[PDB]
Amino acid sequence: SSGVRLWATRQAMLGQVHEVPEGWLIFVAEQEELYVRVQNGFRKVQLEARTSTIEEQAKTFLDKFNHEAEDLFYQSSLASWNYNTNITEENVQNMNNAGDKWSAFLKEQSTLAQMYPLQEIQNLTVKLQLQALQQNGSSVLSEDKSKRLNTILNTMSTIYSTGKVCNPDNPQECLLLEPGLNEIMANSLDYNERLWAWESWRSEVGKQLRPLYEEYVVLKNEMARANHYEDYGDYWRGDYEVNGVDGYDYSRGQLIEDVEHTFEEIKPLYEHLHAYVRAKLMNAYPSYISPIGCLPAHLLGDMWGRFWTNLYSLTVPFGQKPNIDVTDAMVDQAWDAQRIFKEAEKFFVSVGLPNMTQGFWENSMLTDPGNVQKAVCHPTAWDLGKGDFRILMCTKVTMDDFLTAHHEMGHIQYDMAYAAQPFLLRNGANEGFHEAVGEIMSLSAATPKHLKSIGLLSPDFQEDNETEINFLLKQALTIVGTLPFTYMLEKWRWMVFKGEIPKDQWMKKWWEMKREIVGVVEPVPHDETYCDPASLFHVSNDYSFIRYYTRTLYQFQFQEALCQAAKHEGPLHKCDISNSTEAGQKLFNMLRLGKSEPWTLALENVVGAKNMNVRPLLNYFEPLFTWLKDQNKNSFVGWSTDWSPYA
Amino acid sequence: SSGVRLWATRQAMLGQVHEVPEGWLIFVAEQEELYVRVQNGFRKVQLEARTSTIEEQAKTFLDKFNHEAEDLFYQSSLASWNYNTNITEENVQNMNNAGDKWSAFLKEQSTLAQMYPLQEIQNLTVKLQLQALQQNGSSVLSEDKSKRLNTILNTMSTIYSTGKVCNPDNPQECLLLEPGLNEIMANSLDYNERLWAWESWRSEVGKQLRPLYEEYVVLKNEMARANHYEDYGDYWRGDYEVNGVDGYDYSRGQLIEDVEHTFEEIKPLYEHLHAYVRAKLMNAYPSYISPIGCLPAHLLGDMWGRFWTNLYSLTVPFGQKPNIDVTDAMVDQAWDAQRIFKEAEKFFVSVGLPNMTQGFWENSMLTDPGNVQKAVCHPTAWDLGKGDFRILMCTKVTMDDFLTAHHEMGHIQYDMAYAAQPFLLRNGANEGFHEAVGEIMSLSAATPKHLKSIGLLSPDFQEDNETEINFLLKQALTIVGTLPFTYMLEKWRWMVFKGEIPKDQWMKKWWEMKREIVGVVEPVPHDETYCDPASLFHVSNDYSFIRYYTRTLYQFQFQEALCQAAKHEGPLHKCDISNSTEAGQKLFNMLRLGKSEPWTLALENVVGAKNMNVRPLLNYFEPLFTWLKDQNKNSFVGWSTDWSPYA
Amino acid sequence: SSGVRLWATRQAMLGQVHEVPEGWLIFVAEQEELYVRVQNGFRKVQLEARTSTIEEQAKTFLDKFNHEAEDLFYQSSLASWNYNTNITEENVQNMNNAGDKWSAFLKEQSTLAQMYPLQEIQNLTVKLQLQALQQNGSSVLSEDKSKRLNTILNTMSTIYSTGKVCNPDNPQECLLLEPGLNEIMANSLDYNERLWAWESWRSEVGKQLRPLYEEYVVLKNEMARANHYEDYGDYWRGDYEVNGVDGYDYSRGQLIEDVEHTFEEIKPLYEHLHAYVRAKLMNAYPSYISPIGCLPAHLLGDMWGRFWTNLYSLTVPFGQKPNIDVTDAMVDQAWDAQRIFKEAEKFFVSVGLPNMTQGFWENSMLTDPGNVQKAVCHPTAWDLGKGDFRILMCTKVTMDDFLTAHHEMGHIQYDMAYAAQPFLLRNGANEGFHEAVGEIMSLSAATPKHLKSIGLLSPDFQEDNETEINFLLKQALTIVGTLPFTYMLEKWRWMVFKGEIPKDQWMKKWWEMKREIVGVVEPVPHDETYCDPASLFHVSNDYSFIRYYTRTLYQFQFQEALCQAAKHEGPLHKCDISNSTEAGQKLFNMLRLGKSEPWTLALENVVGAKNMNVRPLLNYFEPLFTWLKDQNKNSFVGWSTDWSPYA
Repeated sequence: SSGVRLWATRQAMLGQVHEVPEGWLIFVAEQEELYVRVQNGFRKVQLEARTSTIEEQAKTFLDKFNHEAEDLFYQSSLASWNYNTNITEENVQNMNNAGDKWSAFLKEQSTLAQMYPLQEIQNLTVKLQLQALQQNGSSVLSEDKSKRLNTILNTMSTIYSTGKVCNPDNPQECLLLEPGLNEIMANSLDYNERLWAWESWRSEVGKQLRPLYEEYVVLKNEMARANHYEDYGDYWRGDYEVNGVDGYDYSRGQLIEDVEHTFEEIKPLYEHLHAYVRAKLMNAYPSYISPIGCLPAHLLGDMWGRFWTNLYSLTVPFGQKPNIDVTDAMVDQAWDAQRIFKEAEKFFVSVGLPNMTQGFWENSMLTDPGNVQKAVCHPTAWDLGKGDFRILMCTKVTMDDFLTAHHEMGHIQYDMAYAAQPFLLRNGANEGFHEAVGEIMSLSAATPKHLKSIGLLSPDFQEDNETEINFLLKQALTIVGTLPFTYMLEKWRWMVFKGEIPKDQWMKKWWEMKREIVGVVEPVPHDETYCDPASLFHVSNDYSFIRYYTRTLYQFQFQEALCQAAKHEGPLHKCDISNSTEAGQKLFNMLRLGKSEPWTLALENVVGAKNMNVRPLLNYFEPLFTWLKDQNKNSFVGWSTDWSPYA
Repeated sequence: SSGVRLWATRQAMLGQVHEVPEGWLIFVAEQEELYVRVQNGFRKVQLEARTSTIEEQAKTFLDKFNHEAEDLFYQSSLASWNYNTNITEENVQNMNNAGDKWSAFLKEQSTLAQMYPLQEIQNLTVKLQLQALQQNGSSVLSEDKSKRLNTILNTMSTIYSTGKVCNPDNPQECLLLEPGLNEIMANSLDYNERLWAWESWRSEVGKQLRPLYEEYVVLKNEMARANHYEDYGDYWRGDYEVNGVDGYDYSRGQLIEDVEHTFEEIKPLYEHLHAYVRAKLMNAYPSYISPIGCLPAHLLGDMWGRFWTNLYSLTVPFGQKPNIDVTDAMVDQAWDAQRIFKEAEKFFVSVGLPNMTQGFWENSMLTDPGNVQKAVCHPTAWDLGKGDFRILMCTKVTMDDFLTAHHEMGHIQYDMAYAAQPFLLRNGANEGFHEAVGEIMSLSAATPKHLKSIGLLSPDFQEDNETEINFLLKQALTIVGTLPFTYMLEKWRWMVFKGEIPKDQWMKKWWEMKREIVGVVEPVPHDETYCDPASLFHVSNDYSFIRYYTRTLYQFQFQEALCQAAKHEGPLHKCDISNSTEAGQKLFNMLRLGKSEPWTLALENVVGAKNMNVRPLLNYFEPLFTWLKDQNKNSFVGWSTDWSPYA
Repeated sequence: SSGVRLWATRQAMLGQVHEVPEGWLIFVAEQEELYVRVQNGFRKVQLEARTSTIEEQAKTFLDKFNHEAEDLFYQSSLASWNYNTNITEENVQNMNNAGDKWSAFLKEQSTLAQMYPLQEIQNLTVKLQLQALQQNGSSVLSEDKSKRLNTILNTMSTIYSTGKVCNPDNPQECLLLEPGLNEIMANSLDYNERLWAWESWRSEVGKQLRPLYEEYVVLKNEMARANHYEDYGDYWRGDYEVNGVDGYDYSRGQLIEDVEHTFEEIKPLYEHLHAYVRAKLMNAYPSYISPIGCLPAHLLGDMWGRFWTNLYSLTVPFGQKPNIDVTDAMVDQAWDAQRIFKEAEKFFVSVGLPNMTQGFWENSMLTDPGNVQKAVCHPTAWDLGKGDFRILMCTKVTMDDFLTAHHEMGHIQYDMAYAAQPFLLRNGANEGFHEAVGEIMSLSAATPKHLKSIGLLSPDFQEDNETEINFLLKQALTIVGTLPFTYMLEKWRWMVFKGEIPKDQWMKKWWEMKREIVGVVEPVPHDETYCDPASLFHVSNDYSFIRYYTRTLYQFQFQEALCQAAKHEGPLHKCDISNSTEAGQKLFNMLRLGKSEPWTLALENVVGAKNMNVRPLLNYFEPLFTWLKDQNKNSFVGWSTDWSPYA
């Protein structure tokens, strides 16, 4: 013993001096002060002034790769932005060529990185970067298995994107999922029209995708075994996995544990929320919604019941008190996309974050990019590299565009935060961190205190409890509404990749937890021909939906840390972090690392805990929970799986 | 590789450097010097210039307690001292009121100290001080149990004090134990007179204290059992218990066997001593002590048979030969108690111990201040605190009081010696150290060498073996004689606390142990109605009687070590530590430590033996041991338990 | 937090410097230097000039021994040198008298060493010294057992030296082993005379040697068993044993494994070598040796078959191609013995090794000093100690003596290299390391480039490939041919010491391995009455013979390492080390270690491998192996044990 016992600050040393054993060096990492642990305290130690292995070759190989990678990635990034801004055939070709150049280049380095054995490589950053490169992808399988898996992904993504259903009343009248079916599942309130749209989408897509999905899963599973995973779920569980880090290693199975462990705390709030929606639905559809039965899968505000936000019309806590809107004030104050972005930039400056790049304005587009060029209006950030930061969207004078602008800007702030890190580390620690950071900025941007501070919300405006309940429930519909849907679906892919559910029970098991975990009942029964669990975008397009679940746990914890940092006074849903420079600095310390460090370390450095939890959400919706329990003390609370609209 | 080991002191590492492997850095916590262990020596590495937790709160909690504890204890000691030296109603009020507030102060800080656990404390001193504070004692039980236990002790204290037995000849003529009954069996040699007083007290006290003793023992055990002890004997055995110290841990059960083992090897010396007393008692009581039977209880020169000092008149080795006493020379030089205490002060400066403050002398009652105010003449020490010291003794100009002055001042020097220790640690290592220090110096003072040096004894005094045996036997009767009685009484009390001796067999086993361990048999058959063991002041008032046996073992070890350090030659009873400055410095090494260190470490450093032993006892009385065998060859050696004066 | 990392040796530091993080202070005990670790390298920190127990007693006792031992050994060496240079009765006594006094000094020092145990020494060098002196060896037995070993050892030595066999035709014509019997089997090619010489020697001398060798074997086993060995074979294996060194321990049992493992790898080379010699023996003895059976024992060029170079007259690959001979140039250039050593001195200077000092020329004779005083013409290297190194040889103007002087020069330079060690540690690592140094110097002196550089080889000479084959086969007969003989003899001597085979099969086992391991069958069967295993000098003189097998393994490894530094291109046997200073410095570092450091580390330092390996042996004779396989593909390869000339 009597070795190196080093920590960050002297305050840690004062609290841990009794912990440090006799003879152990007390080195303060931040203060660069060295002390020796002696009898009842520490003594000052004299310090002087600050001054071919394969691992050395790997460092040369890795850095050399970066310079090539930076250039080629920029070409692919630019080709994408040009194609995204203007969808033309020429824009496609360069995107293909740059992507083909980029993809081919990466595998050569991937194979070359695999030539380096990581066991003899001890640098934490270097070893992580190499394995981040040594990943061979689908090439770990055979080419034909890679060919099948990729082509199916091309087809499955195409089928979901091109999934179009036709009503039996008119064969020629066919409506896509968007905007045809989704508007019907959200805006239309007809029992049959929503039932048909829900049924037809899962019929013409699920039946076609089910054979493709069956082969897709095993292809994804066998590569996971080829990549040393129990299933492709564990392959996606390796994304949050932390290995080799003392005090921060995160096992893949722990991801399943934490998601289920945190989900059980959401059930009581959700159950009363589920009962209240059932209580409100039975006020609108008493026949279609039983007081004890589950909520029909076609009356949930969207195709799959993913979000209950569109049910706010039928489940409004207080019709006389609408949600706080300052979009008209923006119209009154003549605010527009550049103004909103400038206000967002000012808000980011308000929390101490640096002002965003001016080159963004020259390069990125905010409003609708006309019609000659073809572009997507969805909020999309663009960290093209080499200091090139952009956001591609059509921003109008609306809160949603205002909030998503904050959501997208936070990504860019995160993008430049880890831009100092190498290209391999130039990304978020996990898939949900950047999105979670984007959300909390929008949430703070949506705070009425911020709106009142900036003048969007008038000073004489009052935030009554009914409005807060209206706000919280709308938050619950958006956030807590999708949590059970996210929890089961990701867990569904977990067991499907693990093969727990046999082919002849994928649909039956889906409806088993639909009515039980989520309390959602299919209006008409579906069999294994249907592939409704894969009918969503992420499952069809092979995206781990856990990102939404993880970020929601992260964002509330981060916001809770923000509220603690900003010293919020009031309801947690009213927590505004405006004019809180220190919180941005603390957030910057997390964001500056990006993915250079384990996400558990970053999570603890912000919220104080190395594990995600839903404790802020319970605090966030605590007044709402009491109101929901008060509203549900009369109506039945829970859900009966046996009941169904078809029986 | 290599390791670094730190030393508190440079000299400890210098003597522990050869076994250190080469390459280990040599660092000392005091000199802060850098050395590297190299081949056959060490190279001095050049060094540059010098550049919450419960335990820290625990350290601060103790220090604040020490300030108020030192103040209130000083007032309590002062108030009690006034009552002793001046026995008046108001002085009694001061002694009671100050003690009550001190008692109230002790429990309040003890309760507050309970919120400072001992396990997380790294400092043994900090943990030990709180452990003394956190000792709930009788309060671990319910409040009624403590009150009734004190009620028994109050009744035990009053009854023992007021125990008066009336002579059958005159019912009005009644005598208390002190000084009436004690003088009967110490001065009067009439067997019947001693027998009546011995039986009357044990009958009167026994019939009223036996039922109280049964309950008092149970109450003492129950709190000990709740205080994690097997019995109240183990509760008292925790005084010598050592825990948490490497190389010096002492267990409570180790105390039992050490006292037993030490006494067993004393028996061959004691059996000859018992035989000679038995042989000499026949010369005065031919029909009352058998040549093989055990000694009569009241024929031992004292009340309980504890001290055989008065038997020296009847069992003198050579009555014609004089005894070591310069009491006449004390008054031939026109001295007094003040000069006697001055000689006691001269004794400490002769052995090298520093002189004490004059404040002690001006506050100490060395002689009774007349008769208008009553001064308690019971020898005691007063470590009042804040450097205040007093001696409660009506010392006169006599050799007997000359040793008493040395004995009491020995406690005072010891009490001030560990003043550097905290108030909780301002005490002796155990209950047999301060008495040991004062006894050995008095014995050294009583030697002819000390008396001749200061002119108390003429140099023409004949230091022949005739006076050597007479002095040894008188010391043996006082010191060696009380060891068998002290050992059994604590052993008997231990089994009563442990419940081993049946309640209907306490009296028989007490005398059976007296018959066997001590070779002393009661003159009248006492049943369990009697409470002869509790007739002692210590047993009734709940005083651990093992302190005297340990003190006797410690003092001889202390004395022999001083004589060995002073290069004493010849019989050990003539050893004088006067004019030996090294002996006091050697003695003072433990005296400053006090009770912070284990007593085993204290005993080993002073003497050389970690545990107790009887080797100094054999060295002190070796001429007597051979002399006893010469006188005891004509009579039985040992004792016979069956014989009794009543049968 | 960097801290300090310490290495005892540079090799440990360099081998571990890669894993040292930047900024770590690095200290090397051997170099007494400070280093600061940086990226992909280390930076040295400059320094100024260097600044009771049994361990202390042992160092003093050993240090005083070395100086005294050097003198007495030098006196014994001085007298022995005079005895060998001058064969006179006076010189015989001086060698014995100085030797006896020196031997008595070792015995006295050994007695004083036995009280200094090795385990209590914290200095590795000090512990090793007493180990080599505390070895009682033959003295662990009784005086009579030691006495009876000495007489038989000399008796079997004298009988071997005075092996007298007389021709049956002429009783008075008796030829001794040297030069009579040896020349018969070396120069004379008559099968019958060699058959008689081999048979008569092993018959008359074998009968006399057998009781002496068997008794000597048992006694050598008895002492070794009492010396903590399984047998006397293990006693000799203890010289090569290394224990207690991390990464360098060598066990005695592994020596048996390594010898057997290496010999199996040499079998493919030897089977073709045996086949070709068998093919060539048929060209001269078609009626005695078959193409399938083994070889006659006397048809190996010697009675024991140790040296097969005498067969080169009948087994030459090409009788017309000249070998590497420069004796003509030596005579033409008027060279003598002094020029040979001077040319050896020039070669050693060119390679960087130090030149021979003044004491060599002034004290060491180089030619036989006429008939006035007889000089032992056997070439011996005389390390008399205390700066006295001498070479004894009857060197003539010949190429053979030119190599032999280099052989003695290698030993002399080997001896002086480890002079920095104490006298006890001033010895070779084992019994095969030192002999390897001499042979390679002769091999280096035999290289064509060295002769050409010094003018011995005419530059106009053409080095044909066939000449290389003849050179390699001639070298193979001397060295590669002797490997099977050394393996079986040591394996047989392992059995006789360990007693794995009863005495009635010792000779049967000796020829069994001759038929199988060596592929050589005795022309006349021999029973246990003979002592053919002891017919060699070392077996008949209590000398291990495995030292030469280790010598062969070490010398080629040494030869490979020297060419590795020289970076020679082409055949290994054509490599030269002239004008290669870096090779000599590394070689001298190998020679300066002596026995103070493990030979496994020394073998690692020179080459890189800590275990035995036969790659240099195959590399040196790589053209020879292909030539033998090409020539022996038309003939039977291997041997048949059953076949015999007498059967």
